[PDB]
Formats: sequence, structure tokens, C-alpha cells
Amino acid sequence: HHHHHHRQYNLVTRESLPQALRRIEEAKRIALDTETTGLQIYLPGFELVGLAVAVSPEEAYYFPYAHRDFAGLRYQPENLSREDLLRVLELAFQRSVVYHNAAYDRQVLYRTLGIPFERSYGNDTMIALHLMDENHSNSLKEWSKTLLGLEESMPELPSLTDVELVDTRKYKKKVHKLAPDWLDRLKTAFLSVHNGGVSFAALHKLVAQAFNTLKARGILYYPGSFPVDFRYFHVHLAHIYALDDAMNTLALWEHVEIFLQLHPQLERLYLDIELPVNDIMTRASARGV
Ligand SMILES: Cc1cn([C@H]2C[C@H](O)[C@@H](COP(=O)(O)O)O2)c(=O)[nH]c1=O
Ligand SMILES: [Cl-]
Ligand SMILES: [Cl-]
Ligand SMILES: [Cl-]
Ligand SMILES: [Cl-]
Ligand SMILES: [Mg+2]
Ligand SMILES: [Mg+2]
Ligand SMILES: [Tb+3]
Repeated sequence: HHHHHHRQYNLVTRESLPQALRRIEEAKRIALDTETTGLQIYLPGFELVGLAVAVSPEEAYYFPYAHRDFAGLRYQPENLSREDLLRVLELAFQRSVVYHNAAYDRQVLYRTLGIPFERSYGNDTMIALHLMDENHSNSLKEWSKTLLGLEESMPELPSLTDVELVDTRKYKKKVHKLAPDWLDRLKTAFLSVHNGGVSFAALHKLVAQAFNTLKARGILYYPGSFPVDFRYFHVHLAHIYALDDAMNTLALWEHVEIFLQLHPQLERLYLDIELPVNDIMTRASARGV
């Protein structure tokens, strides 16, 4: 685990899974966010990579499911099993659930884990916030800046290699070696711009920059460019990104229930029309629109 400015980020492992279940079980309201291989849920090869679960706006659990190590480096933790994630989801759905874009997450959970839409149903900050400000962007990062007061951030990577002089004519050649602490150096570059709501593009820029710097120094080789694939994003960085989405969604929900209490006209519009219609459209895409 890691505490970064009032927020507790927990990376779940097989060992720490029972504590994560104890914290979810204790929560009256949770937020769910899915991390995946792309925006198209119905493309062959689509996968759920990890699940973010916030038990409060300052406490969350990341459940790695299909993360992988890229270009021969060793940095990912051990992924949790399908049964482990289904235990998490059985527990999660026994309390109130909040999403930011429930149509995406619920279709991901159905397609990849077979979670019925009946259990999946929950609140959606993206729908309720559209009733607060119709002209505002649907982006969770953008709404976090507006209501939660997150600072603007739109990544300067340190040297991940140490130069060693190696006896080789009769001279000393400069050979770059991967620094033993390269992961802590990479986390430091990430933390120096971490505002509590770092964007996907920014996370990918740093991850890509990390691998490209190592490829440009002969440390590793991969054919082509660095893929826009969350499976390869270093979990010790990516779990912070994913967990902030879950914590921002729950923090935004606190603001939403205040707004809906002051406007029961919009609360009724949200509960009787918006959320049910969105559920209808979500189930229809899962069959084929
Ligand atoms: C924001 C974004 C997300 N995605 C995919 C990967 C993410 O793991 C998944 C969930 O997005 P999220 O980070 O907003 O929850 O959607 C993209 O493929 N491109 C994007 O620009
Ligand atoms: Cl895609
Ligand atoms: Cl695996
Ligand atoms: Cl169903
Ligand atoms: Cl040389
Ligand atoms: Mg999401
Ligand atoms: Mg996310
Ligand atoms: Tb309420």
C-alpha cells in the first residue's frame, strides 16, 4: 500500500485479498471502475485488465487481473484469479454501487466475467452530473477539476540507466545497465505530477517514454512502437491512476447526492427516467443495437 496526500492506495495481492474483502464488506457505498485493453468492448481479444474499488473518497483497492510484463522486463505483480475477482464482485454488489459511465463498466463486467445486468445496476456520476451542468464535459478528470478542486496536469522521466565502465583495443567502454532502483525512479517521476486525477494519455506518455528510453540504450528490444495497452502499464504506476478514478467517482457522488437533495425535480428525473433508460440502452448494446 501507499498513502499519497490523504488518499490510501492499496495494491491487492493473494495475501492481502482477505483484508480488501473486509474493507469492501464494511462499506455502505462503493465505486467501481474497470481497466481494459480498449474502448471497443466487442472486439475479439478485448480483456478486463484490472478492477478499481473505492471504499471511500480516500481509500481504494486495485485488483490486477490480466496485467503483463513488456519487452522482457519484470515489473508486474501476480495477477489475481477469475474466482478472486468474482468473490470481490459478489461482495461489491451486496451494497450501493457508483460508476462514472456505468454503460461501459457494466458491459465490460458482463462480457468478461458474466456478471448479470440485474446485479450490475448502480448509480452513475456521469448521468447525474450532466443534470447539474448540461454544457460540461462528460470526462471524469474534467468533472474532478470542477467539483473536487484537482489542479491542472497535462512527464519528465529520470535516467533509468547507470553508466558502468567495462574493461574491453585496451580501454574502458561505457555500458548502460538498467538501474536496480529503476522502478522507484519511475514512481518518483509519476508522483511529481500526481494531482489525484492523472489522465490516461499522461500515464501512457510516461510508460511509453520509460520503455523507449530503455530501448534507445540497448537495455531491451521490442518491434515497433509502445502499444496503447493498459496490460503493459507498470502496475505500481497504473494502480494509482485506476484507484484515483474510483476515488474521484465516489467523491463526485457525495456532491451529486447534495445536488439531488436540493433538486428533487432532477432527482426524480435521474431515478425514474435517466438511470432506467441508460440501463435499457446498456442491455441492448450487449445483445446488438
Ligand atoms: C481514456 C481512455 C480509456 N481507454 C480504455 C482503457 C481504460 O483502461 C478503459 C477505462 O477507461 P478509464 O481509465 O476512463 O476508466 O478505457 C482507452 O483505450 N483510451 C482512452 O483514451
Ligand atoms: Cl480500442
Ligand atoms: Cl494470469
Ligand atoms: Cl440480467
Ligand atoms: Cl565503444
Ligand atoms: Mg472507467
Ligand atoms: Mg479508469
Ligand atoms: Tb442518497
